[PDB]
This record gives sequence, structure tokens and C-alpha cells, in this order.
Amino acid sequence: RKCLNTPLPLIYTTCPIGQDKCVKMTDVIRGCIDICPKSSADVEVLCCDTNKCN
Repeated sequence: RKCLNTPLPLIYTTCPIGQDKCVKMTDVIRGCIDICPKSSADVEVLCCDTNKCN
């Protein structure tokens, strides 16, 4: 529902209905998501399913 949104520690948005998950990708990018994208050689995906968990 709510997810961290920026490389900064507290900022968030409420997600589009249907985007029930939060992701931190590591530069650092965070935001709302529907399905947890596969991790890769040079990009790491953390995915969690509770408010501001990323």
C-alpha cells in the first residue's frame, strides 16, 4: 500500500491499486510494485510486502 519512494530514508507514496509490494533496487531506487523482478548480475532486488518495508 505505502512504499519508500526515493533514495532518502522516510519519503513515500501510496501505490496504485494492484501494486501491493515495495522494492529497493541497488545507485538506490525504491518504489511500488506488483510482481518481484528477478535479481541479476549487476542489479539486486529486495522485495517485501508491508508498508515502508523497502
